[PDB]
Amino acid sequence: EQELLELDKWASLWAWFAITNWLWYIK
Repeated sequence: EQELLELDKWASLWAWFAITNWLWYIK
């Protein structure tokens, strides 16, 4: 099994910060 201690579960978080796809809503 794999909980949130594996780098994979934490890897999606590093990608989260760069979620700058909501900035386009503000033209």
